[PDB]
Amino acid sequence: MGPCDIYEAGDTPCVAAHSTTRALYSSFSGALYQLQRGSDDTTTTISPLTAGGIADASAQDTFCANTTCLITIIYDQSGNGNHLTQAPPGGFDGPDTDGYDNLASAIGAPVTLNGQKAYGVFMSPGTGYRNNEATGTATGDEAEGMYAVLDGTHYNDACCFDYGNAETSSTDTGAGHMEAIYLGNSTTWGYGAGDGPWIMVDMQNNLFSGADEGYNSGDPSISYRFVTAAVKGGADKWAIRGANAASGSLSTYYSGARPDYSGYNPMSKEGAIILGIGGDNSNGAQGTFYEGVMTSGYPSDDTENSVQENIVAAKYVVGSLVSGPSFTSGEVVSLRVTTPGYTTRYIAHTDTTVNTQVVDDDSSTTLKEEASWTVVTGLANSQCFSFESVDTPGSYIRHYNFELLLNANDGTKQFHEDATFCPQAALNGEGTSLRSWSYPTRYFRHYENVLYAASNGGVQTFDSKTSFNNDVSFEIETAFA
Ligand SMILES: *[C@@H]1O[C@H](CO)[C@@H](O[C@@H]2O[C@H](CO)[C@@H](O)[C@H](O)[C@H]2NC(C)=O)[C@H](O)[C@H]1NC(C)=O
Ligand SMILES: O=[N+]([O-])c1ccc(O[C@@H]2O[C@@H](CO)[C@H](O)[C@H]2O)cc1
Ligand SMILES: O=[N+]([O-])c1ccc(O[C@@H]2O[C@@H](CO)[C@H](O)[C@H]2O)cc1
Ligand SMILES: O=[N+]([O-])c1ccc(O[C@@H]2O[C@@H](CO)[C@H](O)[C@H]2O)cc1
Ligand SMILES: *[C@@H]1O[C@H](CO)[C@@H](O)[C@H](O)[C@H]1NC(C)=O
Repeated sequence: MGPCDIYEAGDTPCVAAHSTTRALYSSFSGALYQLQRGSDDTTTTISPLTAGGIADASAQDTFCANTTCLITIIYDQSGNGNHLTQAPPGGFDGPDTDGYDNLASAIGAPVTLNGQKAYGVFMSPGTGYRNNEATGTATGDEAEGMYAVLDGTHYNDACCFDYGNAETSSTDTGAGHMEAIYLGNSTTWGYGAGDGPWIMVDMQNNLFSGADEGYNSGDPSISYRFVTAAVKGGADKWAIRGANAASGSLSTYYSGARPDYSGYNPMSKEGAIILGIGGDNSNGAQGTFYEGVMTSGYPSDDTENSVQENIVAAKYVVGSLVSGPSFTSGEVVSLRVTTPGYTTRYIAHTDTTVNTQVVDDDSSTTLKEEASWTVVTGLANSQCFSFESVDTPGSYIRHYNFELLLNANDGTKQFHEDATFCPQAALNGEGTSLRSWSYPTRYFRHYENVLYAASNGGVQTFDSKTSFNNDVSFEIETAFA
């Protein structure tokens, strides 16, 4: 029995079932998600390897070889047609074409499920998915449940990393017009104990950590790499439950009446589905989604408990973010350009500007140090790396407005995330490509001999698809200094 079989047995069946990692019904053998690759802009689907099984990650790796991939569609396994696609503009514009939100990388969230590789949905600020034409989802004050398995360590405080029920117009239509899982450390509305992040419920114009606006002591900080968030709502009742998705049981952090503020009882749900964004298209949040569902009816605690036991049995474990030659902490390197016409250039810097320059044995010692990089444990991810200046110790290559700058580590989460890069076997086969940990659609990329965190196509000039594979491939050489 998969999660949706368990919900059905509790007479609260799934009406939307979304996962890039696995089938959520024991008999589902259809497509889990759609990929689009940058090389030819064509698509393919990824299905489970067996009915009721795990995503064919090998088929993704094959399709995405020597290029970049985006997850274009997360299919609804339930048969209701509630597929998640690129989220449209609403109250807020996204940063993509026509104010759409960005699609996620296919490769930002590698995992294993019982030892088998799969890929989650790693969502950087400005990423979002939606279905405003959803069928079967609860509306008005009708009962529903939902859950998601999320990365409890990938979050921020911006509005809003949500999964669940939202407005069909992509605008704020008032209190009670949403009911979605939220994960992050926003303290604009609700928050819990400790420093966050918190699972809360987005009910529109409020993230609730419980019955009260603001602080609720019973909502703990999440301390799990894989978190099961289970949320449910019915007629003047709702709940927040949380578990380590890798071990043990759901605990209940809120259960009872709707918050006693105008507009939350009865609810006015609209039945649209969102992922990674707020109901009005607020698109500042980040997070990672692995699997989740929405149901018809208010699930029992027992049904949710059987779902959690199923999740634990799936055995989520962190996967490898790194491929290709890679690095050791304390190694000093120079990174040589491989693009035809520029192959004598190395990644260097002039003060804060990271650039490419011709560097050779006759260059000034000043330039040799500027073309030399101390590789250290990733500031935001210990599998990945950060690139420390030899001439300016304590300063690292970071992205800022998607340009690579050499800036001093200020100890902030923002800097750490901006300064962390995951080596990948070079897209042209010549050395390494350095993928942004925080924006895995983007890579170290030279454009007019300046370094950017560029995507393979996009809204910035330096996201040009011309020479992309070459422009993101660098040979790892002995440091000049
Ligand atoms: C969410 O958690 C982050 C990470 O701890 C908090 O980050 C701090 O932001 C302040 C300014 O608001 C900086 O001066 C600190 O250096 C930050 N700390 C780190 C470690 O980056 C953030 O404040 C939290 N957000 C809210 C709303 O509480
Ligand atoms: O007035 N504002 O500054 C403002 C901006 C965004 C905003 O977002 C709404 O409130 C969030 C919390 O419920 C929901 O996800 C979103 O639709 C709610 C209020
Ligand atoms: O132009 N701005 O007002 C502006 C706002 C935010 C901003 O964020 C920076 O740009 C992001 C992308 O490189 C990094 O994650 C962050 O440090 C960079 C620039
Ligand atoms: O308008 N231009 O002057 C101009 C010239 C070259 C050019 O190519 C880019 O710059 C080259 C070197 O960084 C990269 O290989 C390529 O993406 C991009 C723009
Ligand atoms: C594709 O990338 C792999 C890994 O770097 C490499 O071995 C292979 O040579 C590349 N092929 C092409 C056509 O670039």
